[PDB]
Amino acid sequence: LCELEQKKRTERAIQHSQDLWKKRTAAKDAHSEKTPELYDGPFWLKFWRRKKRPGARG
RNA sequence: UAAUACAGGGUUGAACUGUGGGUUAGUUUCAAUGCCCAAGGCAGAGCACUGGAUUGGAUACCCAGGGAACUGUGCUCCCAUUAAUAAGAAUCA
Repeated sequence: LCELEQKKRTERAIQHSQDLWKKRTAAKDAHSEKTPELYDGPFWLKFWRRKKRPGARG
């Protein structure tokens, strides 16, 4: 029974790994096929400055 | 800050890579104007200076003219010296 359990677990793990690989490969292929998107939103002049802890201790 | 030429950086993705970093002097690339030097030299405007006024009075503010300075792989970094109150990690959806 232990051996049969191990064999069934192996088969299930093989199937799961193959499915995961196919999904990931498809996603990355689609990413590659897509043309680079150009960020067209607002800029970061507000974020250029930072407000950290003032004085010593920072 | 149109096009073109030569170079970055940023953003997005794929691949690669596999603790390969954070900070930094016996370090040095860059860096407003002025000054020194060199260039040119009369588009504009404009220190000193001249003369036309106001003022007890003005060496100024106002007006007219003006040969100092205004474009440099040079000399070069003084400063109320440049995106701030140094840089990095953690805490947040």
